[PDB]
Amino acid sequence: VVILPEGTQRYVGRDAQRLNILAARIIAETVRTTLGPKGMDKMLVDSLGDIVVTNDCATILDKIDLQHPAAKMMVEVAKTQDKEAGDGTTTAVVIAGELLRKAEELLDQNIHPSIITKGYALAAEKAQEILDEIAIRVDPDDEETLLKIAATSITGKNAESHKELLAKLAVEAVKQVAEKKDGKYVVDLDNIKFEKKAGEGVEESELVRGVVIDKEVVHPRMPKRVENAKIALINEALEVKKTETDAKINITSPDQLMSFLEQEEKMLKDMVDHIAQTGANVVFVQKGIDDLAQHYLAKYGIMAVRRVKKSDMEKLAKATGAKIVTNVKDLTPEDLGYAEVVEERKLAGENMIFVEGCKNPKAVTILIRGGTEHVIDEVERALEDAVKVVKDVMEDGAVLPAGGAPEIELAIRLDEYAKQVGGKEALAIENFADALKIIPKTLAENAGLDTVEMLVKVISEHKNRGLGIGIDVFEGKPADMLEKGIIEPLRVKKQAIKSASEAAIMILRIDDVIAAKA
Amino acid sequence: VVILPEGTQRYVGRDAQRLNILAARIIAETVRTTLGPKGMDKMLVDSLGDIVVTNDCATILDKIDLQHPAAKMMVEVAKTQDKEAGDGTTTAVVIAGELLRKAEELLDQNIHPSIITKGYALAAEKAQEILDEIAIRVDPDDEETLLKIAATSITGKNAESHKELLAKLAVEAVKQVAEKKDGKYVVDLDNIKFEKKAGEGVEESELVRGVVIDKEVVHPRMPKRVENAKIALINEALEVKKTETDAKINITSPDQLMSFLEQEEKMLKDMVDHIAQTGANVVFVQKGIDDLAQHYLAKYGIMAVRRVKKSDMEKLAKATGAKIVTNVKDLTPEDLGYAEVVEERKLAGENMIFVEGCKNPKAVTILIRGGTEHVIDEVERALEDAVKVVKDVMEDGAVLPAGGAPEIELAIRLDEYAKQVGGKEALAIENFADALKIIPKTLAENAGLDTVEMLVKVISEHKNRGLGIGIDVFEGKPADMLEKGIIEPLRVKKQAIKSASEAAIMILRIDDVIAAKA
Amino acid sequence: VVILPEGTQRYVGRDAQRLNILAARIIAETVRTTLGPKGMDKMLVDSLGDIVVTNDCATILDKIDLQHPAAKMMVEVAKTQDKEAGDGTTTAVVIAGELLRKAEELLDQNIHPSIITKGYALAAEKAQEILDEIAIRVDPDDEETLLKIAATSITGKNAESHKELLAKLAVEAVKQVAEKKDGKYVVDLDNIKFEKKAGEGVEESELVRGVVIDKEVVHPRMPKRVENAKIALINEALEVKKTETDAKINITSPDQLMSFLEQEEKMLKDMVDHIAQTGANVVFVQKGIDDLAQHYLAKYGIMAVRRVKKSDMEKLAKATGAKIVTNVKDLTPEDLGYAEVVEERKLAGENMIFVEGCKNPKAVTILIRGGTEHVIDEVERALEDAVKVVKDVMEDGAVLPAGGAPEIELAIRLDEYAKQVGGKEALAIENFADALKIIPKTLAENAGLDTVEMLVKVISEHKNRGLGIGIDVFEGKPADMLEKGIIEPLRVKKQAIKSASEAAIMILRIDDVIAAKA
Repeated sequence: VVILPEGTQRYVGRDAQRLNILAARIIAETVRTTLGPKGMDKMLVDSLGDIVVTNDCATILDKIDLQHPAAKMMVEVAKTQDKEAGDGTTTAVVIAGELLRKAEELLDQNIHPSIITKGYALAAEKAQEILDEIAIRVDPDDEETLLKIAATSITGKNAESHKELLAKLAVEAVKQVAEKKDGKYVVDLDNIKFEKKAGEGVEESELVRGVVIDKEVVHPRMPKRVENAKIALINEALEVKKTETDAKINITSPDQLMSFLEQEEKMLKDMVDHIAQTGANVVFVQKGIDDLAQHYLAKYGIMAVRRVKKSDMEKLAKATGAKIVTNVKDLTPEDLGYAEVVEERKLAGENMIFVEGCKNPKAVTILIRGGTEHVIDEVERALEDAVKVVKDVMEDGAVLPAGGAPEIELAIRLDEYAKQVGGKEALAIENFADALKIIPKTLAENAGLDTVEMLVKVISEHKNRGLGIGIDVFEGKPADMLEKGIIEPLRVKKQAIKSASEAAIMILRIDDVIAAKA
Repeated sequence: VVILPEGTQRYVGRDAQRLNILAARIIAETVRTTLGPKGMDKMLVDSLGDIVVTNDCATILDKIDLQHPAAKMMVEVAKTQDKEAGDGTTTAVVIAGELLRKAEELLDQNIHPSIITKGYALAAEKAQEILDEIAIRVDPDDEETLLKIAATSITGKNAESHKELLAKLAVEAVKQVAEKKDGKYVVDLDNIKFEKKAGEGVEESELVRGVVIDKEVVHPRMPKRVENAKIALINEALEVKKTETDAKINITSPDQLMSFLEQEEKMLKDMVDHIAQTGANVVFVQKGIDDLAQHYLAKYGIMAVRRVKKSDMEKLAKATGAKIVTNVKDLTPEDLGYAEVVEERKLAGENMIFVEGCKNPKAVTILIRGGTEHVIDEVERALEDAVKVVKDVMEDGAVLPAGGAPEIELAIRLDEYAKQVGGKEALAIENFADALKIIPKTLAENAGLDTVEMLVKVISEHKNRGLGIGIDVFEGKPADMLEKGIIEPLRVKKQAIKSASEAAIMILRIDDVIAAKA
Repeated sequence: VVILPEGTQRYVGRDAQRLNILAARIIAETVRTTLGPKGMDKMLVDSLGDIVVTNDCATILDKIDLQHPAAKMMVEVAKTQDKEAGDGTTTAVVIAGELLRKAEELLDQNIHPSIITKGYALAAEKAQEILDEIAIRVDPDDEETLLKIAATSITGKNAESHKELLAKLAVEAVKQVAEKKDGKYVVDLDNIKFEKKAGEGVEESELVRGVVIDKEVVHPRMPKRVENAKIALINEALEVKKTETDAKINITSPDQLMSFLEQEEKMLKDMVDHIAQTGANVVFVQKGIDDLAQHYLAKYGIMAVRRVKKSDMEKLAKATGAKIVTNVKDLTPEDLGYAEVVEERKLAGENMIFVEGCKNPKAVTILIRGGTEHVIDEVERALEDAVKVVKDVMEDGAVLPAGGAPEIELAIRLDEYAKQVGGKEALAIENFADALKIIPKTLAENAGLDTVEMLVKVISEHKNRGLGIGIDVFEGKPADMLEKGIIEPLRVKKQAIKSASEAAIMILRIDDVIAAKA
């Protein structure tokens, strides 16, 4: 009896499970090659012929037009991992896929899904306790470890060629805009700006302790360089003001055509005169600046810039120390900010404004350079991750070794937790534990090593030498990730297991899929 | 650079392996609920609209219009298993599929298919050894075991309602046509005819120590019943014979128009006179019988039948002891066969000839009755299987318990063989051993029993009590198959493992699939 | 100005070279995974749905529907190699592709194709000299090496599971039909029949020192088994013969109807009586057998078979020693052949005739069994190669180590030959030599070993220990092929280089491709 519309597709029970799992697995496989130090990249081309070349899992899954629903749900694991910890986007998706693969073996063994699901929840919760226990507490601002966290982040990416320079820029940037409340640091990444410009190479990238703005000096006669700039920030337009209430001038005598025109000029000259009087020799305005206003500004030798982005005004304030004033009339010397140099400079032929040498900038800019626009964008993506993992360690003074060490550690301990629990749930906990091994595994795989062998050795060596024993892909054998400085924020593992677990459990609970005709 | 025509599709490596294994697995999953005493049936409607209702895996995979290359390969397994042993077609395919499923777990672990293939080959070869060892040597013609074999074969099929009767008919039929040369029996199933007529019920099916031909007595005046029949078998037509070489009569006088007519009449009369003179009272002719010959045959009180199939002539020869004569002229009394009764009877209002009560018939007929055409057709299929297993056991003198017992013994033993082999091969041997457990597992599954627990209890009981321990889908617990009388020919398992394994290995060696545009 | 019709495609110079070379390379990369002991198989499905599963390069390229012209030319390399030496079809193709790839490096360098061509011819000619010198001369009939040859040939193919049995059968078949004229052996492969029936496993395959025919005994009363059979071979139908010249019978009296009828009857009986008179108890007729002749044939207790294939009649003659007679009347006791047993046996339910126990059979049969039809076909193909390499060795008492030893030996030596030639031709000779390394490289690659490292170790070890050093794919290191018994005929390498080089040079001389519209 016709219940559903013609064209509606539907799968139930094993069908639903098999397809959902297979689709999540294929997605995971698709991106496992971006994982690690020998990670490779993808070139994505949308319908508009727009190109994206990247190593970033989240970006990849977000940019690809995915059809299958289970596949789409995997995009959420990467996106969340990304927002929360930066790195580990591939790891989360890869573990999710492997978790579902091991789950199916139990499904085919006729083990009820809720039992599998119960076991996975237990394993996931035990994994968080284990990660907290084995987490290496470090000094929130120890430039040493921070620099290590950064450099690790950048490894395996296009910009790894200059990981030392880039790591330095990121760590420095985070340290500078970091704010300490009471021993605990808090970091707002919005205070770190990334400015991009093709030209030169990635080597020439730099950290400006101030702000770099893609704008020009409004008038030709204004100074193109100011030494110890006294900076005024105004968001209101430097134009003839009109009331909010509707108004119109009623002219009744010829002498008024001039009196009103001179009044509007006077209003405009006073705004500029006021600015000058505060001692400001540099002015950034959010809205526009009329030609007349530009004229007096120049005559005063004051450098001005109009139509500045609200987000830039805010960074300018935080770096220079100036206070954004809404109406010019309220501008006072106390409001002015400072900058060792404010100068218009041409990059790749196009003018820009550098506000550098600020006292104790609370906002900073990393100027990215590179031989190509595509190179430029990927370097930016990598810097975003690097600055985020650095941030993570300053907010949570905890790190972990990489190389698959933590997942190997979890694998070992979860296996014993399974024995304590027993029953069919143990079968689920053990499978969850074995699933964690894809990380160590695909790390080797991507390096071109022998998966079966490497695992045997790493797990063995790990059992003999402890928590820091992971896989050194470059060397092709187990090693102490800690001694080698290959570490990552505790938050990376934690969030990855959380997102991977909850996604897997959700998919596992599905036994009926109903899709309407598109 | 184009190498291949458009419309050509291709899959390499993991893709190829994944698609081939999934197709084979799905085909195996499709036929698995037909397995065992709790097995169910399928209804197949082809393109023309013809309907087939059966439980036979071999018949099912043959009637289905399968597309995928890998699925078509599974058809070969069931088909070969069917020609060789009769029973075990579902079993062979299901093991085939599970074998591939367990293999993919090793493929996903990066174990080289060459290794897996070698290990599987080792387990397969070893399995045949174990089977030959644990096989129960029985008396080739033991009535009791033969009936058990036939009854086990029939149970789980549509005709199980009358398994006792049908098993009886099957065993008796094979015993009657068996040829012992030197202690070794040899059966030609072509000497056992299955005749079907809807009407009555299956309970009315019977064994005729002779033949039943779907033919009528050619002439109305001939006898419809003949007691102690002296049967003649002629294949040449009882009509005016014409030379092989072209010939024509040249009439040159009126007197010849009658002389040639009378000569042809004479020749015809002589054929019949000659037959009558041998003492024959019943005559079976392969070709036609001229109306005049019919007339004279009737005057002699001789019952004749024409256009009898060659296969029917040969069975009549083997049943009655008569000798097929090519030319009437060569017929002598020594060529005549015997029959306690030859008679024309109407089954479902349609006339048929019964040749029964023959001395020591070397060819026999099982007449199948049923309340429907579809029922009779499926009963026929069940009887073909019963006669085949009863046959396997008379040529081989070995049986095995069923209920999953053999596969459980094999799993246990092969698991130990894996250990002495060691290395990666051992991994494959272990997975091959475990694969064999789908039989015991699907038997419980089809019966609605908790697969996980049944399997643990069965393996436990087997290790304690031995070879005969299998699953009893009725008692819903492990039991001694031997004591319950649940046995099957040893050739069933031997062949099943051979076709399943050689098919699995072949599919496992495929890493490239190239299909043209249809 | 239009010269060529629309739809005509054209490529000149580098475009033409690039295209042809890329197509040839891709074809080569397509079959390289089938190379060696770890070689894998392909599944081919044509436009009609027919399925072929092989590892055989010649079969693969022959079944695929290739479009590009250069790719088709590669097919010829494989077919010729297959006809000349059986094994080495992948090697020839893979080397041709590699030769072309290395040559394009010189083309990009602007080295005139004429130079590359000259150099390649020089290297190819020297290669044959080197091969003739390093070839290990052996006893054309030395059983041990012969078995090593056959076994080496079978490894890496689907049937490798039973290489020992199949190697023995192959060697045996070839020895038994080989003909030594004057110390020099000559083998006609037409004397070895490959008969196949699905059922059992490949272990049940065997060698019949006689012939196996897929025919039945014509009459039901004839013997089904003849012990010390005296075999008659007639290729003329046992029927009423007719003149070649047109002829008709003109009947003028009624008594001629029976006289001519009787005359034809006597003609058939005379034929059969004549055959009986020779003492023959088994007769094989190429054409038909009239029913009356069958009747009399059966009365003489003579087993008869009709419609025997011409090629089968010829094998029976060579196996039994019988002489094929055209006209029955010419048959004499001296024409009769012998067989220890001629018997009708059923295989997979189908009747077949076995002619075994023949004196010194000059023709023989290898019966192939197996779990599926696809398995059997692949076994046959593996057997065709095995019997072909065994033949090469008996006809050329020379062999070579495999595992990539000859090609490594050639690379080293040809590299030196380049030095004594010098100049641009020398660049070509060095590239030719370098090209030969894809065999060792692809052997390692198919095993999943590290290609670059294995080449360094193998070449090194080879330089120190000698000719026999090749790659041990299973142990994963260099090894002495000769000691391992891994050898192949000298003809395989020779023909492979000849075809690979003559083909590469031809493609290399093409600077213009003009293809019409199909």
